[PDB]
Order: sequence, then structure tokens, then C-alpha cells
Amino acid sequence: KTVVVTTILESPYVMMKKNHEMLEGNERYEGYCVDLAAEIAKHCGFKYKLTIVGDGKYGARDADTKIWNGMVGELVYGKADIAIAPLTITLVREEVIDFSKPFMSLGISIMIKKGTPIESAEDLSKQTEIAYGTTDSGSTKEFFRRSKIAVFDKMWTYMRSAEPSVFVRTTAEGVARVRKSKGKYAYLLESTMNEYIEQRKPCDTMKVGGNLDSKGYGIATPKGSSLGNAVNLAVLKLNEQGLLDKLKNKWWYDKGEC
Amino acid sequence: KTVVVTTILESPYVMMKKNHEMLEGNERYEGYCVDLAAEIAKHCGFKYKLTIVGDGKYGARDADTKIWNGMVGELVYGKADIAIAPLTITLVREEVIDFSKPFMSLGISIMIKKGTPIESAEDLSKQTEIAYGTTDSGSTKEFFRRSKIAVFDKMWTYMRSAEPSVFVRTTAEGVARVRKSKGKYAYLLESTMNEYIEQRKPCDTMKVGGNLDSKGYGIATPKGSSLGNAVNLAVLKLNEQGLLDKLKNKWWYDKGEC
Ligand SMILES: C=C(C)[C@H]1CN[C@H](C(=O)O)[C@H]1CC(=O)O
Ligand SMILES: C=C(C)[C@H]1CN[C@H](C(=O)O)[C@H]1CC(=O)O
Repeated sequence: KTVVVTTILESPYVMMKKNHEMLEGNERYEGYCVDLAAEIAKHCGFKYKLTIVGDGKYGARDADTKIWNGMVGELVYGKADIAIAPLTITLVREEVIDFSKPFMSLGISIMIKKGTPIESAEDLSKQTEIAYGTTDSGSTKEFFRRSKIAVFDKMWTYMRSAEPSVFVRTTAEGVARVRKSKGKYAYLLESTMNEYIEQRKPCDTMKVGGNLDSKGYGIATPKGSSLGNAVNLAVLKLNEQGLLDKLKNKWWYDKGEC
Repeated sequence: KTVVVTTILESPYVMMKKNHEMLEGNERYEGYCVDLAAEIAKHCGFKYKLTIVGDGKYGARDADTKIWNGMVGELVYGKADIAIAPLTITLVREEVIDFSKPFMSLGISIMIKKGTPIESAEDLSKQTEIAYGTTDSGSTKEFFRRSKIAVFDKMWTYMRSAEPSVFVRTTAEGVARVRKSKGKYAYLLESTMNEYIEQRKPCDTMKVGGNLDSKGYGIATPKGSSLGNAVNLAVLKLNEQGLLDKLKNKWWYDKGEC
């Protein structure tokens, strides 16, 4: 049967083509994950249909209800057969779905509006004039929450009680906040998005310091899925033959606007 | 039963303590992987015994005999229950044993003796005065062999026919060759070892350019192993709680001699 792929609109992984209203099926989308999905299906011998996750979320479990939302939820409840998106491999998600080995490596980073007097997380922790936060859901927020690490602890304690909220709903919101806060807001996000945005007009943002940790994005399938093993080998095969780095340069730097 | 862990002597992952002749059991060893093994066993609730792989190899399959050697072979033939070492996650190995998600991220890098007029793989490819090669077995050699990539292809073609051989048997051999060749030999090795050696006396080596690819080291277990699932979750748990980065700084930079 045709494999149902769930994904999410996040640049430059999956984006609607400018003329999407005139197209149908998979041709309506473009991006790193759209190309990766084609390669995975090709190497695994299956036909597929790209779909955008119904609730527009990545995947977290609600306290109290214990229900999984986002792409993870669609896999958990059988609404989709595979998730191909910038879904960070985490302990809680690994417990309910299967992840392929990383197709992309990344780490938590700091985004500032050019000119902001901040060079590291250390600088952020030892001050409050410049507010800073993470996405309101996701692996970055969890990193600070579970962090023994010192400077990261002063940061989580600060972010948790900061008013107004320093957390943003999406990457677009965090970037807009950095750009419109005249240097008074720094956004903690994954290096992949940071590096991408740095090469997009208005070219007014910058990634500072080194990554705070090392993690990866993985292709997800429901536990005990037949396609799981084949997809994992496909990711390794594509990475070893340079397809993945070629794909990143295509969507990150070949398209640089700065 | 006590879990048999197979590992390999590779600095600073596993090293014999200076006074090892006076110790017994696991206390004879020290290093990043020795500490990681303790953490994995603790989080997985098992007793273990560290052993050094009999043939002193990582794991490759012989053509003609089709027999697996090294740590991979010990897992494949049931001589060990788990491998905890800087074993690169690769397609061919993933097909015969199970790998946990990466406990360390790395990429192929270039090591030169300080002063060598080389800054990138591109520089290496467009010349021959300065010889360069990889370890005679392993994932780095395979990267160049399977590389479509252009400059990397000119490099593999050159390395394959270069005389005398530009390939080295071990990290120690590659480093000794770089140090004793008066700038006429550059070694292609994993960034982890490169970064480590750069901070070790004589402090005469340097890592140049950016990594050529992105890969990781994983903990290995025989296929269908009971411990596999638990070990994978332990790696993710330890990484999220900062144990892994803390462990890398302990063995890489806290001990810097330069
Ligand atoms: C864009 C979002 C909400 C994602 C993408 N990867 C992370 C995840 O899969 O949780 C989230 C980012 C972050 O947490 O910084
Ligand atoms: C040190 C050795 C021989 C190893 C360690 N990781 C790689 C592996 O697991 O193949 C090899 C290095 C390399 O290929 O550059």
C-alpha cells in the first residue's frame, strides 16, 4: 500500500511551492525533507503520499491526558506510517516510536540580532537586560529543564519565571521576536534553523558561540514497523554516499541570500 | 549473568592505567569509554567485565572468507555481549549488529604537522608534494572509496595508487607519521582523535578545515540482544542530562597539555 508520510511546514525542510495552488500530490511541496523522502522511498522501494501533520505539531505527550500530539501522535495512533521532518531524537519519543540513525546532526545554539552584546550562554545567564528563551515545546526547552550544568540552570530558572513569557510558539515567532526586539531578545534554537536563517534576508541575525549540546534528527516510524529497519539502512547508505551533505548545501548555502 | 564488554585500547577512550600491573578487573583501565561503560551498566542494572578485543581490531568483514574480525566479530560470533568503544556507526556493521543512537558525534578531519601549507582537502587533492592517507581499515577509508564528491574522488584515486602506501595501521601510526615526516604527510582521521591529539604534547599537530562529513559512534550489541533497547535509551538519557559532554570535556580538554 501507499506509505503515508507525515511531515511539517518548517523551512527549509518542507515548504509550500509558490505555485502550490496549481499543483497536486507530492509536487505541491519542496525542501530538504521533501527530497529526502523521495530518496528514502526510492531506496526502500515504496510509493508514498506526503501529508502535513493535522495539528501542526512535532510530538509531545500531554500530562493528565497522556495523549501524544503532532507527528509522533500520528505514528503512535496509526494515522501515518512514517515521519520525515526535523524531529529531534529524544528519550521520551524513542520510548513510543522508532527512530532511524541521525540524517542530520545539530545542537542547541544562540540567535541574536546583529549588534547584541552577547557571545555565549554564559553572557546570557549573568544578565537580564536582554531577555532570552526557547520554543515553548520541544527538545531545547527540555534540555534546560533537565540540565544539571550550572550556567544552564541559572538560565532555566530565569526563563521559567520570566515575565512576560520568553518562550515562543514556533521558529518563525522566535525569529520575528529577535528581529523586532531591537537586540533585547535572544532565541535559543537548534543550530540547523539558526544557520539557515542567518543566510536569509534581512540578514540581520547571527549565530553566536558554540553549540550547547550534540543531538540529531531521525526519521520516525511506529514501533514494530516493517519499514523501520529498511529506512535506517537507507539513511546510513545515503549519508555514506554523500547524498545528505549534498542535500544540506542545496537548501542551506546554495540558496544563501546574504 | 555478568555482561562481557569488548573494547579496544584507543586514547583517550580506553587506556591502561600506569599502575595496571598492580590492579585487577575493570580497575586496570581508565578513559572516556571506561566511564561510559560504568554509566551504561549503572543505568541498565547489570554487572560487567571489561575485556580488550582479542585481535585488537574494530570490525570489518574479510572478502573471500566473509568472516568478521575485531569487536564486531566478537559480537557476531557470541564472544562478547556488548562493544563500548569509538566504533563508527556504518551501513555494513549495522547490517550484522545493533547500534545505539550516537553517544558521540564526529566527522572526517585533516591532521597536519604545524606549518604544513594545507588548509583543506581541496588543497590536498590539487597537489602531491605532501602525501596524505587514511587508516588502512575503517569508516574514513570507506568514505573516500564510495565518494562521488569530486575533490574526494581525486583524493581516493591518488591514495589508492600512491607509493609507498599512504595508509597507516593505527591512529598512533598516523600521528607518528605526521610528526616525523617534516610536514610531508597529512593524516585523514576522525575529528575526535584529531582534537584529542592537538592538545597532547609535543603540541606539534593541528586540525585544519572543517569536517568532511557527519557521523557518530554507537554502542554495539549482537542482533536481537535483550540489552540493546535498554542501552539505546541509556545513551539518550545520559546525553540529555549532560553526562556525555561532561565526559568528553574530562578526557579531551580538562587534560589538555598544550
Ligand atoms: C521547530 C521545532 C518546534 C522543533 C524541531 N526540532 C525540535 C523538536 O523536535 O523538539 C524543536 C525545536 C527546539 O526544540 O528547539
Ligand atoms: C581508530 C580506528 C581504526 C577507527 C575508530 N573509528 C573508525 C571505525 O570505527 O572504523 C576508525 C577510524 C577511521 O576510520 O578513521
